[PDB]
Amino acid sequence: ARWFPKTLPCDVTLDVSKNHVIVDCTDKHLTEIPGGIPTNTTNLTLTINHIPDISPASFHRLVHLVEIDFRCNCVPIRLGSKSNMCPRRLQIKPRSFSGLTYLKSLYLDGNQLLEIPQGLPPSLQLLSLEANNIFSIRKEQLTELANIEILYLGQNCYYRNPCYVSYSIEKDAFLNLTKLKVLSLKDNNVTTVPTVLPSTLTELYLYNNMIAEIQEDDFNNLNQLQILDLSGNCPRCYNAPFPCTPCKNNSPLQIPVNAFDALTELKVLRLHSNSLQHVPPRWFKNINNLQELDLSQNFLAKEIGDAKFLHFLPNLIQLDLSFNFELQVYRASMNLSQAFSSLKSLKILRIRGYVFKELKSFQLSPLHNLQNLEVLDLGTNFIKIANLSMFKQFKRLKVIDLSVNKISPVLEQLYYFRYDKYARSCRFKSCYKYGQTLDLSKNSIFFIKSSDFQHLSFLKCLNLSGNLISQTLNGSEFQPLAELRYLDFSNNRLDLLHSTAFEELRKLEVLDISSNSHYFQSEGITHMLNFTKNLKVLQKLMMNDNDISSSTSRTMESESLRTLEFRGNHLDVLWRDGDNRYLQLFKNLLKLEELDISKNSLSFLPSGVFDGMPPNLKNLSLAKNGLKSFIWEKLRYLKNLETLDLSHNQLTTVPERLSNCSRSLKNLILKNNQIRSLTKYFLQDAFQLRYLDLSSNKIQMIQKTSFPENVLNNLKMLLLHHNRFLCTCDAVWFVWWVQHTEVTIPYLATDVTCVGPGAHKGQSVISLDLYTCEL
Amino acid sequence: ARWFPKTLPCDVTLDVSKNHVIVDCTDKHLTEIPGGIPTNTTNLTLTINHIPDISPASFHRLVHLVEIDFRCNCVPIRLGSKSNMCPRRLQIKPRSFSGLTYLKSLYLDGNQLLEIPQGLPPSLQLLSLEANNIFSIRKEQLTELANIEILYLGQNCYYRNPCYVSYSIEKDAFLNLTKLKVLSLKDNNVTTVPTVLPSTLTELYLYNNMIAEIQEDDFNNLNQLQILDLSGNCPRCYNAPFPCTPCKNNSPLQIPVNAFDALTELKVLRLHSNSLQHVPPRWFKNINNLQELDLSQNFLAKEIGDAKFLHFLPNLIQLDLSFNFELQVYRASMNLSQAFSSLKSLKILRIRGYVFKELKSFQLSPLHNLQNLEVLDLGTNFIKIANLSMFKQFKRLKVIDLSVNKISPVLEQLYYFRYDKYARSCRSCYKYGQTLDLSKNSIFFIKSSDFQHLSFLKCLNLSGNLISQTLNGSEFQPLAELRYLDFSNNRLDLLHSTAFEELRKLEVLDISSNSHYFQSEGITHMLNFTKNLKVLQKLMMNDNDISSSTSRTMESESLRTLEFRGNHLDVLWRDGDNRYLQLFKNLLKLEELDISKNSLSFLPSGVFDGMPPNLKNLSLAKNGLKSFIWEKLRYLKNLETLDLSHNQLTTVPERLSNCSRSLKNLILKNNQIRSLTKYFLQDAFQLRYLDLSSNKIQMIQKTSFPENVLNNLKMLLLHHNRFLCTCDAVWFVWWVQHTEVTIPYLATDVTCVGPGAHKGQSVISLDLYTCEL
RNA sequence: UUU
RNA sequence: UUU
Ligand SMILES: *[C@@H]1O[C@H](CO)[C@@H](O[C@@H]2O[C@H](CO)[C@@H](O)[C@H](O)[C@H]2NC(C)=O)[C@H](O)[C@H]1NC(C)=O
Ligand SMILES: *[C@@H]1O[C@H](CO)[C@@H](O[C@@H]2O[C@H](CO)[C@@H](O)[C@H](O)[C@H]2NC(C)=O)[C@H](O)[C@H]1NC(C)=O
Ligand SMILES: *[C@@H]1O[C@H](CO)[C@@H](O[C@@H]2O[C@H](CO)[C@@H](O)[C@H](O)[C@H]2NC(C)=O)[C@H](O)[C@H]1NC(C)=O
Ligand SMILES: *[C@@H]1O[C@H](CO)[C@@H](O[C@@H]2O[C@H](CO)[C@@H](O)[C@H](O)[C@H]2NC(C)=O)[C@H](O)[C@H]1NC(C)=O
Ligand SMILES: CCCCc1nc2c(N)nc3ccccc3c2n1Cc1ccc(CN)cc1
Ligand SMILES: CCCCc1nc2c(N)nc3ccccc3c2n1Cc1ccc(CN)cc1
Ligand SMILES: *[C@@H]1O[C@H](CO)[C@@H](O)[C@H](O)[C@H]1NC(C)=O
Ligand SMILES: *[C@@H]1O[C@H](CO)[C@@H](O)[C@H](O)[C@H]1NC(C)=O
Ligand SMILES: *[C@@H]1O[C@H](CO)[C@@H](O)[C@H](O)[C@H]1NC(C)=O
Ligand SMILES: *[C@@H]1O[C@H](CO)[C@@H](O)[C@H](O)[C@H]1NC(C)=O
Ligand SMILES: *[C@@H]1O[C@H](CO)[C@@H](O)[C@H](O)[C@H]1NC(C)=O
Ligand SMILES: *[C@@H]1O[C@H](CO)[C@@H](O)[C@H](O)[C@H]1NC(C)=O
Ligand SMILES: *[C@@H]1O[C@H](CO)[C@@H](O)[C@H](O)[C@H]1NC(C)=O
Ligand SMILES: *[C@@H]1O[C@H](CO)[C@@H](O)[C@H](O)[C@H]1NC(C)=O
Ligand SMILES: *[C@@H]1O[C@H](CO)[C@@H](O)[C@H](O)[C@H]1NC(C)=O
Ligand SMILES: *[C@@H]1O[C@H](CO)[C@@H](O)[C@H](O)[C@H]1NC(C)=O
Ligand SMILES: *[C@@H]1O[C@H](CO)[C@@H](O)[C@H](O)[C@H]1NC(C)=O
Repeated sequence: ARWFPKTLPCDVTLDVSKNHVIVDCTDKHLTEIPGGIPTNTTNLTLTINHIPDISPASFHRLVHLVEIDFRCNCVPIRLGSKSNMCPRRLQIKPRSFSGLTYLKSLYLDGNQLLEIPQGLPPSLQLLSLEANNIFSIRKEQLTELANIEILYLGQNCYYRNPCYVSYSIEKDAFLNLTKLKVLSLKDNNVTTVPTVLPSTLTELYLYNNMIAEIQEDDFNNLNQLQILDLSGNCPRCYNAPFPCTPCKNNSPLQIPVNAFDALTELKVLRLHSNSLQHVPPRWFKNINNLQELDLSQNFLAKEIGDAKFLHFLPNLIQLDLSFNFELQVYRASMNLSQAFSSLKSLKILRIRGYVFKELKSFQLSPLHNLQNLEVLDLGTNFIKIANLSMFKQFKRLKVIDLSVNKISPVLEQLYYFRYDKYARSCRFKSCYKYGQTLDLSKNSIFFIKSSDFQHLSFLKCLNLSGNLISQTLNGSEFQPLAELRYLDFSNNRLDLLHSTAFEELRKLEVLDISSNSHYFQSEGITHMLNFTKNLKVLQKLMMNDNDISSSTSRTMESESLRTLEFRGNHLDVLWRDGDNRYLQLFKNLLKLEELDISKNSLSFLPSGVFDGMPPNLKNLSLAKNGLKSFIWEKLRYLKNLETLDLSHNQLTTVPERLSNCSRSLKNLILKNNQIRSLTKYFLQDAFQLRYLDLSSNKIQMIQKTSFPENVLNNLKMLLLHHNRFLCTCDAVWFVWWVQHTEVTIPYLATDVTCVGPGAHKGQSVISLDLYTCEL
Repeated sequence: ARWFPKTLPCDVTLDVSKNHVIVDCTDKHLTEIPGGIPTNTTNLTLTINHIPDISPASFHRLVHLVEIDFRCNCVPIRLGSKSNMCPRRLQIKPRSFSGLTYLKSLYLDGNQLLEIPQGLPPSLQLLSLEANNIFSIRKEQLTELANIEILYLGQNCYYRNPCYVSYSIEKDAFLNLTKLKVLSLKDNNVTTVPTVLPSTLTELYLYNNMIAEIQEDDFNNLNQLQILDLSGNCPRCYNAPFPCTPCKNNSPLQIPVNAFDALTELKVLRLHSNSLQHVPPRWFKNINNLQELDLSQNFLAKEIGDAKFLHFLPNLIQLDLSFNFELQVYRASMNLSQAFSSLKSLKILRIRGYVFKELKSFQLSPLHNLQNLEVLDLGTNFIKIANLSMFKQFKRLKVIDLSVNKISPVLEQLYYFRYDKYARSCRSCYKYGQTLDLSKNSIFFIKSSDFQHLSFLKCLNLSGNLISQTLNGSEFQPLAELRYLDFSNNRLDLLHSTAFEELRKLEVLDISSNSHYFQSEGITHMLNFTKNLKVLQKLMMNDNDISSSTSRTMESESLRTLEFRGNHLDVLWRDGDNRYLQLFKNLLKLEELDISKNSLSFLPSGVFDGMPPNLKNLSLAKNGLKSFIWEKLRYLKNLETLDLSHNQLTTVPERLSNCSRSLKNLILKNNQIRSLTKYFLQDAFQLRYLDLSSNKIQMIQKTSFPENVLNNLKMLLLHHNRFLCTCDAVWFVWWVQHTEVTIPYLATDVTCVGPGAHKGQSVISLDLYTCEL
């Protein structure tokens, strides 16, 4: 169905709305630009390869190029692979880009360049040079960039990519870049704000540098600046997980009180880790539009209790004051200045790492009439004592986060302590939705009783993950929580002695009791797995990693439940050959459509398992079980089966006729097994099949009988990579069909390969010429 | 160095003291008895194969055979592999054993036999027929067994191997077995004690059957009986993890009060899971030598508060009353009858699953004057309250076990609830002194008074509690002699470098799986807490997710072993950050360092220079290591064991001798090595152990493997590679066939992958003469 | 393989 | 592959 097989090792896409032909050669172990890139190419990506040089030949025919992504073909030593270090910085020969009349975006990050590449066409709007070795900027090397709007020069001189000197920027080096909008000089060992900058700037990134002082006029002309980041100059180095050098004498970054006077358009101001001890109100007198203010990682503990500057910020949306605690101090309470009430627009308040023993209702009173407050983050504070009922005055909030505290009656794990949380990689460029959420995860709650939740009926999601609850819930513990839709109870020590546990949460839709294995690990203890009958609107139950190998009740019942995750348990033990008592454990989950019973050590399936399955099972995972055998005919019992996941097992054969096993099956995942061949008529008349993963097996040959083309043409996707294909003349049909087929087959260029015979070993099947079989 | 390669796929062993030549063919995927078993063979094992038949041809020349272990060549359907089911029962042809004049032991278990094999020689002392399909015993089928002493017939009729009828034993079927000592009829659907049995019996196993009544005759003549097991007749089925059928009318196994009168030599009596409600003293009036008594899994909760029968048991060493609780009852306290004080000889007391809210010292007073008491096991009792000081009155005990309770201010994982805890297969801090096991309880806070009056303790087990606390050295102050603290599976907060420093005698410290506070960014951790522990020998901090440390070094003058598995040294040693490259350098006496499973995909230079000077044993396993600068091994001048298993290395050093002149054990299994350097092991004379298994090696020439090195090796592992058995392989194949060196799995997995002709063929069996024409 |  |  194709007259010309595609052999280029890059994904090619056409977006003819925007007249884009996109050629993505990311990470193809290329040592040369591949030949035969389409002449109409507009966006070309060659990131993560080992192409040692660029020359006028590189893009000779590619005159329609709009974007070139040529990053990380020689990344600096400490930043790159220690198994394939780059031997020499990329070589860019003269003329290499001058002919690209339409070039608008050029990425040359991560190539060990020593200088700003010259000869760039005047069409260029974006130039990216992060993670090179360019640490002296001269006006003359920037003349060629007259039309530039976006310029990235960071990560060229810092601990992971050292240049061993101060960064150097000539006076007015950027002044004649009259269109420059975005200037990034982060992570560069800069010692002063370079001046004068063009008044067109909207975004300026100077963070993680060696700037000790702002001159009063450094930002004088930037009346268009919208984002200003000066973080990490005079860092707060306590507990930094990167080499960190503070300013002398615990000095803060010094900022004159009038330094921001011209920035009338400023929306974002980041002063993270600048060792600030005061926030003078004078700073914000001519900025009335500020929306986001990051003041995390300073020494503003006392200032939080005063904080006159908040009065000048009626429009502020986000305020971050996290990690301002004074060293070695465990305050008794949280002193929030009354000035907080002046933050009429405030949506998000974050004060992690204030460090205080006891939170009491009045202490939040400055916040009671902030009408737009949606998120209040008091995590990592070592709070020991908290009357949860105080949040009855915060029913309007979307998320109350008390995660990681010591209480006892979404940002990344590494966030406040990252070096550069906005760093770009070489590759590219949750229950909140249910309503009001009270996150008490990773605290020290060992016992709960119903009064702990008095006045919180409004809650829709409660997160108790990772506490120390080691209790036999009987339905009395959660009684105020009349609207709760989601309880995360994972990583506790639930003792399911009573089948009435959780029954008071009459509106519960999702229950996570995963990783509550403790009491399931000791023999002879009663466990009531039929606690589900009482939850009349429960949709989804997660019981992963509970090590369940025994159950006092023999069936689980639900009229509502649609999804059960039962991964990481011991159904091999409950279904021990000879023991029939648990073969209908899920049969009475009458509405169940999704069942994950992966990772249950099921090396075989006892007969009666499939008969025991509830009648509407659609999506069944048996992955990661060490299944050594499988009676495909037993799928006939599963009359609604659409998705069968058998990946990461030990199967050696597929059914003789998959259609004779299941008339409903649409998605068959067989990846990571031991299959060495397909049955003669494997997919004959399997009209419902849409998705088939045979990758990571040991298949040597595939004949046309196994793969009838009326079936192949219905497949959305057919995965065949990482097998042991034998490219002899017996493979002529398969090699021809792979080369000419419309069916989507991932990794044809990278991982659909001959293992032999010798002559063809390691060769891609897509590129195989078998004319010697037709002489 | 040997003139005739061994080709037999069995380990052959000589014990010339006992004139035994031992031939072990266990699990070699054999479908026939291999040819060429040494003719002098005495012990021959063929367990776990698929030999379909035995015939006179089987052991024709092997007339010196004393033992034949021919088990599990046709396991019953539900007991065996469901991926390789046995299609037809083992076929034993006539004569097959009559000529084995010296045969003393015959194991034919797990072969689906329907009848007792006949024609067995008169020399036979031991016959084993477990897990077959023989469920009717007839006196005439037992004549041939006149000299038999040990006879195993169990597991021929039970839930995993059903026979669908009652077991059948004819009257006096065993009476003429005049030397028979051991009789096992367990797990057999037996309905009555077979009678009459020979008085020569020492051991009788009738457990897990359908025996509802003991007749008073039943044990009348067995005055040499030493062990009697009647457990699992009328089982207590509550929470049984197997199909369990109780006797009707909630009846117990009924035993007349004089049933044991003749058992004067009885040392062991097992009545586990017989649904007993009373233990009549009269049972034990003529047995005063009973040592071991198991009464677990009955309904003896109230009887424990009475227990007159104990007065008749002055010689008893072990007493088990575990899991006798009444269903749905949570007693307030433990009512131990004073009769326990009459158990003068008792060393081991076990009372799990009594189930009571609060333990107070008074309840243990009946035990105060049992001078030999060594073990008191009160685990799985859901105790909420216990003043630990009550055990000041028990300093004599070796182990006090409160494991799995709800306290708050080694037997198998499955033991009391196993079907047959003694079934045959086909194929810890106690030593430190007095141990208090509080593992798997609900302790969330500790303070020094919790251990008042317990200074005598040598090992404290707090594993798996809920301790989420910033220890400063004040918490364990009474425990002045403690040598072993297990603190694993808690939530330790290492804020203070003075944690544990009060345990002045601590030699072993496990703080593994205390990851909680290590997973949250920006929290202070003092990994230098070791400086204060002056006699600490072994420190375990596995699986803590450690990726940050406020202190830059760990200091110890005593520590010899550090386990640091399952952490993030990859973060601490991020390229560019030099701060933690001497984290372990000042552990000056450290000999063993486990830093496997630390995501070390590379090692920053300086890691090796940072190692303490006396490092002997280093594990870098399971790190995803893609590269390794072998030359930096020169810094490790005392290195004896290097574990690099389960990584992604593709090469070995050009000269291992130029990398380490001390290295003795190099473990490289499960990597990506596809060839060896030209002179790999040249002059590596001290090397004793080399594991290259599970790699992709195609060829090995003699330059890489000089014979002056290879023959000094205790063991050399090469299995599961990609050997290409062409004429270029002639040296390697010849040497593998003729070497004295131990190479495991030569019979099963030292294989040619090609060329085609020789694909799948073992190199040990390889003929390469066409290379010498 | 810019974190 | 007798648990
Ligand atoms: C192809 O290249 C063009 C230009 O480099 C990309 O267009 C930019 O897309 C971003 C996405 O937010 C816009 O903000 C810019 O304004 C666009 N710039 C120009 C000059 O058009 C386009 O996204 C690229 N497409 C692909 C698929 O790579
Ligand atoms: C940032 O610049 C400083 C100086 O401005 C560099 O510091 C010098 O480094 C050399 C070589 O390491 C030393 O011999 C000098 O003593 C240092 N001078 C000072 C004043 O500290 C520093 O190396 C640069 N940082 C990076 C990452 O390149
Ligand atoms: C070889 O076979 C003999 C007999 O089958 C084994 O000897 C028995 O070992 C037990 C162990 O205590 C003794 O109680 C028996 O009395 C021995 N039988 C005798 C002496 O006839 C011997 O252990 C076997 N050895 C091996 C390695 O299989
Ligand atoms: C133990 O023996 C009993 C008989 O006492 C067997 O039970 C019989 O089983 C068949 C088939 O299942 C039934 O038709 C009979 O009615 C049963 N008889 C009785 C009295 O219940 C039982 O199967 C045997 N157990 C094993 C494991 O073989
Ligand atoms: C050996 C114990 C098997 C039965 C059992 N299972 C549990 C369990 N999972 N949690 C408990 C928690 C507290 C007290 C008793 C039990 C208990 N118990 C004992 C018990 C169960 C039920 C009752 C009646 N409330 C009293 C006592
Ligand atoms: C963002 C906090 C980093 C420093 C830190 N680390 C810890 C820690 N591991 N545990 C604590 C436990 C209680 C109170 C404070 C801390 C604490 N703290 C704060 C703190 C530490 C020590 C002291 C003096 N006891 C007061 C306050
Ligand atoms: C809070 O701190 C401020 C300044 O640090 C102080 O003026 C104020 O009185 C304090 N208030 C309370 C309630 O502690
Ligand atoms: C918590 O505060 C509520 C009022 O919001 C009150 O009803 C309750 O008594 C308080 N509980 C405790 C333990 O102080
Ligand atoms: C609850 O918190 C844990 C840990 O903080 C987090 O992993 C989990 O995703 C949260 N649960 C929900 C439902 O968002
Ligand atoms: C459930 O637990 C609560 C608190 O322990 C108790 O008041 C109640 O009696 C228990 N039993 C029930 C609700 O049946
Ligand atoms: C749960 O099931 C078991 C028997 O299968 C029984 O012990 C218990 O009464 C049942 N309880 C409920 C609420 O279904
Ligand atoms: C099937 O279930 C898995 C989760 O177990 C999910 O990731 C997958 O998308 C599901 N597919 C369909 C078609 O429901
Ligand atoms: C399988 O095929 C046979 C013969 O074609 C047919 O009789 C039988 O009904 C089929 N079974 C199913 C479930 O399609
Ligand atoms: C402490 O108890 C745990 C769990 O009960 C056990 O695994 C561990 O081996 C014990 N510690 C020692 C040192 O024996
Ligand atoms: C250690 O901490 C405990 C915990 O409360 C405290 O009672 C004690 O004063 C502290 N001791 C020292 C020596 O710091
Ligand atoms: C551990 O190191 C810190 C410095 O990081 C120091 O303050 C503390 O005193 C040290 N403690 C010991 C016992 O060495
Ligand atoms: C080396 O250490 C491992 C544990 O990390 C141990 O199991 C092994 O026996 C040690 N070998 C020697 C010779 O000390």
